[PDB]
Amino acid sequence: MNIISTSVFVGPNTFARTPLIRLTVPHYAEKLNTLGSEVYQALDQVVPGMSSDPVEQAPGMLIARLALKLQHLAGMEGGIAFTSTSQADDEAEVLYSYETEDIGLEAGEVACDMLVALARAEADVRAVDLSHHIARYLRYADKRTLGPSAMELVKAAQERDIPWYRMNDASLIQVGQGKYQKRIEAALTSKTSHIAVEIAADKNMCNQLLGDLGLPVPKQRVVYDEDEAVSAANRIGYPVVVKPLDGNGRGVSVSLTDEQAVKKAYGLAEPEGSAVIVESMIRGDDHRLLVVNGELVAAARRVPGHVAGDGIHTIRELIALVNQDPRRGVGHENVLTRLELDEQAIRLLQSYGYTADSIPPSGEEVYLRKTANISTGGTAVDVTDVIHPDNKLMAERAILAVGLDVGAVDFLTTDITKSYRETLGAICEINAGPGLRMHISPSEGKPRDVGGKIMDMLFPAGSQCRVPIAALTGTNGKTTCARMLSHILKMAGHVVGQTSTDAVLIDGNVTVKGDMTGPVSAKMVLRDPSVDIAVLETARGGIVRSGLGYMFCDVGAVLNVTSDHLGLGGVDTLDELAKVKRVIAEVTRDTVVLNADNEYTLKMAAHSPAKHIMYVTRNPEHTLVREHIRLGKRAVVLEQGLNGEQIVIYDNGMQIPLTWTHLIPATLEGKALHNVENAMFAAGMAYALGKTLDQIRSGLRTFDNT
Amino acid sequence: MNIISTSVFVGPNTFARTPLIRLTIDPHYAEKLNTLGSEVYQALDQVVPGMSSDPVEQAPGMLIARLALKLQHLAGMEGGIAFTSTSQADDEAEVLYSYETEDIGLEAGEVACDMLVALARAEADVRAVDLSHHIARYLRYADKRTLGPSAMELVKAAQERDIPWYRMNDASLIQVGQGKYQKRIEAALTSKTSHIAVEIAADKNMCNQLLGDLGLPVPKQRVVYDEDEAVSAANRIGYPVVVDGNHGSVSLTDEQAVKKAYGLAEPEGSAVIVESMIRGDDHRLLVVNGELVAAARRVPGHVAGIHTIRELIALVNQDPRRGVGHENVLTRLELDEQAIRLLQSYGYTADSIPPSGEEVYLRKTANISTGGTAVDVTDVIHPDNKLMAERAILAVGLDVGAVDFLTTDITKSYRETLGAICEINAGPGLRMHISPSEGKPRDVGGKIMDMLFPAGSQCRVPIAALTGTNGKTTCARMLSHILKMAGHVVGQTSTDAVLIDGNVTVKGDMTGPVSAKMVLRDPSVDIAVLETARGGIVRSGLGYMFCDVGAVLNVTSDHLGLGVDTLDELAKVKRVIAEVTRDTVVLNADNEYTLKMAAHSPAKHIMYVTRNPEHTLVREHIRLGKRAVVLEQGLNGEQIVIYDNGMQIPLTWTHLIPATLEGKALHNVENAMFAAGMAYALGKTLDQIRSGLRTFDNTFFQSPGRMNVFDGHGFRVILDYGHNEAAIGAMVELVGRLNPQGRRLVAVTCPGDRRDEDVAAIAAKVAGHFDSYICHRDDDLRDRGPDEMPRLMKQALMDRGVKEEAIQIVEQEVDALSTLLKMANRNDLVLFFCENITRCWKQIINFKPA
Repeated sequence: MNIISTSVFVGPNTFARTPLIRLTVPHYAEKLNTLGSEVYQALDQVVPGMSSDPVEQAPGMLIARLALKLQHLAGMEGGIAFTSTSQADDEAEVLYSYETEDIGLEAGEVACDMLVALARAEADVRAVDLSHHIARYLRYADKRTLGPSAMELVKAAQERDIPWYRMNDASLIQVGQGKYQKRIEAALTSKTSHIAVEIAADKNMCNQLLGDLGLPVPKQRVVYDEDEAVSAANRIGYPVVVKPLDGNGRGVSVSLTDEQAVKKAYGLAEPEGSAVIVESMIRGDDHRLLVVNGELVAAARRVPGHVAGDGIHTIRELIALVNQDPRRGVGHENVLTRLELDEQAIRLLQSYGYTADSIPPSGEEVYLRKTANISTGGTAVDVTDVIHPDNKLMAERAILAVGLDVGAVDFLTTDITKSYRETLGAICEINAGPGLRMHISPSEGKPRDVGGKIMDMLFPAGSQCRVPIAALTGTNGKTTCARMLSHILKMAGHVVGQTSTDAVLIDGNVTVKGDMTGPVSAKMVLRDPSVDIAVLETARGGIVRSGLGYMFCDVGAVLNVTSDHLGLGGVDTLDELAKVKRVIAEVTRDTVVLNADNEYTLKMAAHSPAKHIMYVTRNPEHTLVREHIRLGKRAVVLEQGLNGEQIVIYDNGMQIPLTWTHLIPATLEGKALHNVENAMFAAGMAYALGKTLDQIRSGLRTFDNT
Repeated sequence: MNIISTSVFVGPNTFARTPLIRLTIDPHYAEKLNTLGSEVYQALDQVVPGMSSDPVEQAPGMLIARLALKLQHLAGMEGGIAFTSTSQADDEAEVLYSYETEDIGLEAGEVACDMLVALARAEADVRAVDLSHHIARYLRYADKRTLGPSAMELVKAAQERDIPWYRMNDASLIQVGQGKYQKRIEAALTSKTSHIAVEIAADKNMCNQLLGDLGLPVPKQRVVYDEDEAVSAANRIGYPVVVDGNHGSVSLTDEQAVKKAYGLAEPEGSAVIVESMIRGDDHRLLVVNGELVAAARRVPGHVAGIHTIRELIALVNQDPRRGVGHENVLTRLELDEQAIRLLQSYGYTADSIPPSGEEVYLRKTANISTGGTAVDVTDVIHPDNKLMAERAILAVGLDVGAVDFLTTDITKSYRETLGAICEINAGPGLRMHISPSEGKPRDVGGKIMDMLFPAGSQCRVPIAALTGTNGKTTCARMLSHILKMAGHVVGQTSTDAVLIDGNVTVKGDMTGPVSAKMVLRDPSVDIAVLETARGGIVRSGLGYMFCDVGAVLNVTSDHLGLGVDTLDELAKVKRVIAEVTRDTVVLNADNEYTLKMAAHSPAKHIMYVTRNPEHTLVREHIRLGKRAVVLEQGLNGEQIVIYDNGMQIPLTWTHLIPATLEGKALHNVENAMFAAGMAYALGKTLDQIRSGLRTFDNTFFQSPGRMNVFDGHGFRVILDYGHNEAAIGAMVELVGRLNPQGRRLVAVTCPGDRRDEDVAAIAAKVAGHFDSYICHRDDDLRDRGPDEMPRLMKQALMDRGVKEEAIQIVEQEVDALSTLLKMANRNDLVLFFCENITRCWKQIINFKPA
């Protein structure tokens, strides 16, 4: 199972983005014949997801499915696996879904390596070292997949059908298209101010700002000119904390309840750094309060790794019980780490008057860690529903004060259920771009759709202008139809992005020259911050090599089928091209516009999922068109009559006469059937796109193809 | 001069401008100047030349004030006050002068004193003396404390547009509006500027890619990882190429020169790239609002066919653009080796430029001081380049930013003249577009402030209202309540508290303007009420420059003085509010001293408030159409009636206002009338005023946020500030209403130290209301003995019928509280007064009972 050649479909070519692999094997027949039952059973151990089909053993399906499952293992959305017979005997092309190119490609190569290796098994009956391939693949994928704050935002975007694109890799994503584009970088949005981020970083400034708004901020903290610290301790109120200002030899004296403890603490703190500082002791658990749109959307308590007593089991036993938790480990699927009886745990138990062999009573929580982390063993606990309203308001107020779109309050308290007014809780810091990891799928309690909240902030349903309208013309070598349409739209007041297959244009200007294949040309336009609407002429070769550069179009048209022109290969007559161009019809959502005077084009109507089928014909009595018209369906018809030789639009069973053919300068008083078609399609599309007849008439009149 | 005691005013007292300096070699107290006379100011006539305007201005108070003022002028301050006033000491006067910032104004004072001392040293040392040494010290200080140029320009724009601003930090981060409307600037960045756009601008490689894909003229470039490949990328780019925050390898057509570059160009470490090189001048294209507002060419130091080079360099250095650098900003260059190498490249000799119209670069980077200059090109830039810049900035997503762009000729389109974008500047310098050396200046500061606060909705400020009375905070609370019902978020001070909306956020001794700051910069507030205190007015003045609406309710009652201490003096102290009220000033017309304030206020409207009397002056004002609030009798007893434009507007019957108990009712009528008056002045509707007054809660049924009542431990604990006797009374009433039926009413009193014998008043409020009493006035503050104060309290209580048996003395605040908390049982009520509120709250919360 070697690889000869690959291509990647960025967009639809069939239905959805997918790589193609041309593979060769030759113990080819032996490979299949010798599988028996033993191979699927071997794969059932390493990749159990494919246990569902041990029957279609054709190697094409095995490879496609294995590559697909590798991606699923790495967290890909359930996709599709296919096989197709190649040009040579005992040769195959395989296709499977992908998310990221590098990963899809690797999954293919690894699926091959995994299968090739079995050929060296000889007279075996067991899987040998298959997990090594798996590990390698995941190590690679995990460095390339999107980080969880961003992944959850994207998932929300997918649920809400907001398009998104990675830019600058990492966690930075463009969301929305054209002039409506917003950006997200993990938990920050493009709305978030630079100043608010600076402030969140500057803990001292942050404390001052929040303190002045009456927020529970442990600002405090100053022994001015190393004056008597005791006086401060007495003014603050015991218990107190005496620490050096400079957090480098930073021994810290805590829980001081006597002047003598303070005097000692001062002398100890004195030599470290430029200053010594004194603040009240604040204890409790570490909470994160997440605010997204001047509204708290989630809150969670960070709990250091611990055990809870029952009066039955020793701490050793309780830890053993905790580590039965399958979520604990350092494997790919392990979110939490194991709870370990290390030195810190022992120091803490001594501090509590316990040992490893002690048995805590029912309901006592014993922290085995000095601070919460996930990597040290620890948990996130949802407390969103039980936040005292004062604390909710506090959080909202604090984030507002800083000026973040999205941020979280690092808030310490003994009980979040009680107001901060009554419990000396405190804001420790403000987190700009906070992790969403602990609020979505927290360790205990219900999750919160925080990703949703952010995307809803960016693109509220009101004027949810997530996208410019995309149209595509299935041309037959002429950019004229596309130019007529973009021209109408420009005159109509749109900034239109369009592709010409050898160029990308914005408004009237050309920005990009080169082989403007589907993928690149669409992206050039869709990401352009000035664009209202896109016209996107697509190269036949683009569809063949990489597929469409976009996932679907609102309006799309097929004008013709063939000519004596550059081939793509395969049939290159009325066939092949029909299927190449059909793909546009297949992804048109609102209105698909078909040349009804062309049999191969007309048939495409059977496959399009478009809400409306508009027929274009030069025959006022085309049988089929008149029927569709009678029923209220759309058509563009060239007609003679008492109003002259005119193009009339039909919709809802009514004639909507548009203009004279002699008033369109691309014709020579209508003896230019190719431009008549171009105009009828451009007009059809413009109508579907909701332009007025005056705008369409004006556009076609004011059209100058030079 | 030995300076004894000073304070600085930030707001109104005597014009809101000045620090106040009380100063005094004792043997030369009068004699220094009497000996010297005025013709010694001859030095000062040169260093601080405005002083030359009066050769006989010998009063030393005026001399010091003027010198301190001029020192700030030298440091860049505009004009202001230089004023002298007679001191408390014989033959002494206090020194007052305008200031820009506190630290600098204070130094100007001290430095002025030292400079005048140096007018004579030893037997005599009057002329040709180092007064500039003191000047240098002063300016160096100022130069490190004042604003940077990005901020100075933006502030000036704010001044022109009457947009208030505040420093948020010690650098260039400035708040540029008031609460609710407030925006921020950090030099040339705004609070609007997105964090991601800044990150992208910084990421020069992403920036290049991002702009390139939009068809913008960027160079083709490739990244060198460390020095990998020695020479590589240039072979995919072309021979004309070049190779991390660097501020200190060109024309690498030689592959060996690129090998060097890969392994050489790391003064800032491994952040090295290979890019297509273009040549031309450095232009900065400044975009503010998706619109280019300014553009300028940075000009390398250069030679402009008559003179030799020696002559030309001299001609340039002798150009009266500058005396010295820094002080006059500008500098010019001397010839150096690099300059010579440059002139060689044009075919010139070390000493000669025979042609006219052939300019020679002498410098490479157009450095500020060791380089060259900047010229306006805003009016000549080809439209395509203008559009390019606007598109580039928008593409990155900065609201405000600049394009670092090269071209041979800025007047021709980039399409034809193959220039290119080098860098996108987030937080670009503004100064090179302002007062450029050649060409018109551009008001870019304006453009930014206009962007933030367009005139169409130029909500620069919340409305500021101020009451100057001591009426138990009630008037202010009534007004804030009206406004809240009307839909405002109100910010108000209570002198020992700050409230936002209905809630106490800050409780503590508020140092006058500090409370104003807390409110004015509060992000939620739409209108401010700001109750003030006589203490603030005398100590640091008001917290703000003017108010829209303001009121004086009374002058004096049964309390201690401050500074005449009758009706006079206080009138001058409070009048200052009237003096700065712009729209409507509300005066109690039943008090002569408040009434007279009408003569000083610049307010557009004067509203008069009276009780029942058909007052003669007010009735005239009514018929003449001025505003008034008059309590009147009527069919149902008594009513409040508003007058405006001669129209009678009955507002409400007083028995409908719930805050009417005992005689408090009479005081609350005054409170209500003023609150209604102010609400009217502020443009509230009558429905809103009536609704507010008839819904106002003066009983604290619902705690106003931090009213510090703690219901845990199985008993109620009320904590308040032991100072304001009215506040004390209020808590007693509250206790009276709660009337806990389980156990006992236990109270503990700690009136402040510097309070004469006011302790009597407190005893009057609490005596007979509690089952047991503790006193703890030792709060550690003044010398009133360790127990003088509790002894007075104990007696004052016994004098009102408290059994001596029921009085415990616990000197210390901490023990007094512990005592009570131990003493307490389930369903007791404990009322504790204190100085240290924070500490007491902590003690309460941590108490463990048995």
